[PDB]
Amino acid sequence: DTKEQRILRYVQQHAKPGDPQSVLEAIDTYCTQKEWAMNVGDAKGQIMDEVIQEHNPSLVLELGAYCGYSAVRMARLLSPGARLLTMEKNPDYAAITQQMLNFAGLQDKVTILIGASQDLIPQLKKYDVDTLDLVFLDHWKDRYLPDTILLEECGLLRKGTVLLADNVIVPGTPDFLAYVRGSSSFECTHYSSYLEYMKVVDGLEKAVYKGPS
Ligand SMILES: Nc1ncnc2c1ncn2[C@@H]1O[C@H](CSCC[C@H](N)C(=O)O)[C@@H](O)[C@H]1O
Ligand SMILES: [Ca+2]
Repeated sequence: DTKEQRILRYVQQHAKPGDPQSVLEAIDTYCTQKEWAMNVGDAKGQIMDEVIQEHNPSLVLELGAYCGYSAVRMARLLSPGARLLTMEKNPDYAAITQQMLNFAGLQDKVTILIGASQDLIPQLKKYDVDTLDLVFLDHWKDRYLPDTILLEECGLLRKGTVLLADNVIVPGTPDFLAYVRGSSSFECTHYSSYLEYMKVVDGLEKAVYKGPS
């Protein structure tokens, strides 16, 4: 029994079925009052709402679904006929996200792609996909810059495509920022958001020297 399962089960018994707003409130409730989890959360969600509303995407690509909070957040704002693709490499997370979408009634607007972004991005041109309107980057931070470059190399960006990148300060994505900011191919805006708490996996490496080669 995983935390992600506990989040899903809470949603299923407290949110209104078929009601995306209700689902987001249930997750945000659970994760502020019971068990913190790595969703963008409501504060950042409101920035995301405005970006979607300002830029009016018909085709959205999300990198990193987890339990589907951000996927519900964006897909509930999309017009009929619009599509959200979300790449998730963890099959168990993909399964939770599908349940979350099904409960919220968004399964028709969203397609989960199980796999790593770096492998799936070059396959997109075989999903009836020409170019993307908006990309939400919220997966492994080491991938922001290469996936962005990959997206460009695969011809998936059009003039006006919006990249929205989370966590560019904490833990931080300095390489990505210097690239898009320094590049004449990208017009960049920054949006501050206060972050009450976050936990990430880290580690130490111990390397014992055994002598030279
Ligand atoms: N290369 C990659 N391709 C697809 N998913 C990846 C990935 N690297 C990490 N991930 C996934 O990215 C997720 C980051 S957490 C994503 C949270 C989500 N955007 C929300 O706010 O609700 C994790 O679920 C992890 O499994
Ligand atoms: Ca994040």
